[PDB]
Amino acid sequence: IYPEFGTYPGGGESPIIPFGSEKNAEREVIHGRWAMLGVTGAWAAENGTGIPWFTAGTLCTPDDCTAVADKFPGAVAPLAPEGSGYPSFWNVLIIEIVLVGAAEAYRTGISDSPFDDGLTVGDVNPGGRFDPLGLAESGDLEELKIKELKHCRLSMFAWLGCIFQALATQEGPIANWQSHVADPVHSNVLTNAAKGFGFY
Amino acid sequence: IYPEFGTYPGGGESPIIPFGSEKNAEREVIHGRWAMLGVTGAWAAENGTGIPWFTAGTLCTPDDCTAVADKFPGAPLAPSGYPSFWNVLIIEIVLVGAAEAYRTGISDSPFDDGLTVGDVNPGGRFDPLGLAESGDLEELKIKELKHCRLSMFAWLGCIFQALATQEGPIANWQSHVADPVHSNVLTNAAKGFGFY
Amino acid sequence: DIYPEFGTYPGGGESPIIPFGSEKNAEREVIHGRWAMLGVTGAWAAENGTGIPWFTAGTLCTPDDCTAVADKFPGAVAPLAPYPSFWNVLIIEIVLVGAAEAYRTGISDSPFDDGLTVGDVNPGGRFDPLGLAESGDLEELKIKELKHCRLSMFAWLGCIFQALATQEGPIANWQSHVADPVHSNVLTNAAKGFGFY
Ligand SMILES: CC1=C[C@H](O)CC(C)(C)[C@H]1/C=C/C(C)=C/C=C/C(C)=C/C=C/C=C(C)/C=C/C=C(\C)CCC1=C(C)C[C@H](O)CC1(C)C
Repeated sequence: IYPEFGTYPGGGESPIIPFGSEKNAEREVIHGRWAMLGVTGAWAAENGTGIPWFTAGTLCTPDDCTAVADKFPGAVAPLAPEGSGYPSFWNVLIIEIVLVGAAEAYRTGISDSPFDDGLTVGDVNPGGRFDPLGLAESGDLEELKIKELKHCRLSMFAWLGCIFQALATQEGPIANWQSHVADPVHSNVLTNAAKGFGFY
Repeated sequence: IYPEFGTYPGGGESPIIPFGSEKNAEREVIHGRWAMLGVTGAWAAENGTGIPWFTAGTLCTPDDCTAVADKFPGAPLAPSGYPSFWNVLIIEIVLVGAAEAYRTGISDSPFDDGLTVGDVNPGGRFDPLGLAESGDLEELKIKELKHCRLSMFAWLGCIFQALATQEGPIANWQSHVADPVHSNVLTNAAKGFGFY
Repeated sequence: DIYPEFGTYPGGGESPIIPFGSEKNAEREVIHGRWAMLGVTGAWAAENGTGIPWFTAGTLCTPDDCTAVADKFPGAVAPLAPYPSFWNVLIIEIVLVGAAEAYRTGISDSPFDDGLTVGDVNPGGRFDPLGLAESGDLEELKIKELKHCRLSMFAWLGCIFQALATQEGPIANWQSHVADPVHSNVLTNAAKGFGFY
């Protein structure tokens, strides 16, 4: 259901853009799960540490990646020994791209499917293996599907936000949010347009 | 008649961007009217006041929109710092929200005048002179969409130019007329847009 | 395996991303890319011959005059200028290119009328002077040109993008990258902030 605006892929069509390829539905949902994780990560990283997500791109560089050690709120220990440099960027990126590429190739059937029970390639939400808690079978899986997709679109809008705010304010989404909640009259996009977004 | 590149929706129907729905034709002509009003409003704003159109909002302020009071040439817009930005905004939100709800039909009908909800240029009521019936309607809609498209392209130019020159549309007009060959787009790029 | 790269060619198979139903854009991709390949190729050739970036090569010429190119070419036995004037080369450029466009798209009559249909992107009847069209099979050679066409369009997009980020020039960016690839790339230039941040 979409009383707010638009509709879901199963029924109806967007007047703003024709449906086109089907696989856009699959593409949209995965994009949204990713933006959910990205926005939440931006939110929580800048909540605990304070640094914006976009600046946090340089959180690890081939010369400087041991900086990340113990950069987590309340973390029991640092990620790696402090000042060792053993948490090199080369290592952490290699491990990352290995685990991601394996997950994505198993997702899309590039390589194989290690699990032998269904798990059809090309589905948003199989739920054989990727539902350990049984909340889909518990009920309202379809309601949860609409809920999922709406959270997807909201989070992609939020991520497009966080990108835009970075491009204009250069301050970070939570810092912008705190500034807006403190004095909403004089902390908005248009007063930043009046200052000229820095570039003007 | 539309003897120009492309084709009006419902005619020959040969678009660059695929014709997804009629509703895009509706959005084009409605964007076109608002861009018509935007272009002529900017033109009159800065030939009268002398400021860039985009800074007009900057000249108004939430605390003092009396900064824009009586900016109109040849005319007391308001007597005290009475005109507030929220004041004009709440009058505004009511009027434009009514008019839009009335146009699309989310609210009830204003009147039982034979009007068709959701259709452009229905005419009759919205034509006090009756030009729609006095002239043949078809070529008149062609002119409607043609001027709509021209003003939209003008508005796209004005926004991108406010981004480029940072001086406003008359300033581009004046820079271009006083020196056509130099002080143009490619000289502005040559000397830099202020960033390079 | 002809075109195992991502996607499919316009003649056969629907795209993987953007659906389409018009053959006009299928024509247009290959001409846009051909124009790109000439642009990108000239990017190296010019930037290597003169040692300046292509985007400042545009403004090297002024409306008042265009003499900067005189003896700017590498190995020129005689400079092209002896009227090194922009408008003198402009009218001849716009007339020659305009005529070419009219002749290739059908605005004006073809000067040869050798059967080259303007609608056809491959009027080999007068084109491919070497005659490689008939020396080898045409289909594979269509694919090869197309692949390069897409390659060079993406390279032009990336070229212009790097132009806007670093303003140092595509091949100067290349030299900086190969000099120290670890600490010279898009992400370290974004760490500097592309100059604007
Ligand atoms: C966690 C975190 C912390 C670190 O510190 C830094 C870090 C970078 C690592 C970071 C990690 C980041 C990650 C993983 C991000 C993932 C992002 C993703 C996948 C975003 C998706 C973005 C999606 C967009 C734009 C879509 C736009 C589409 C739009 C508007 C149109 C929608 C639309 C449709 C089709 C039909 C309607 O009817 C009408 C309209 C036209 C409106």
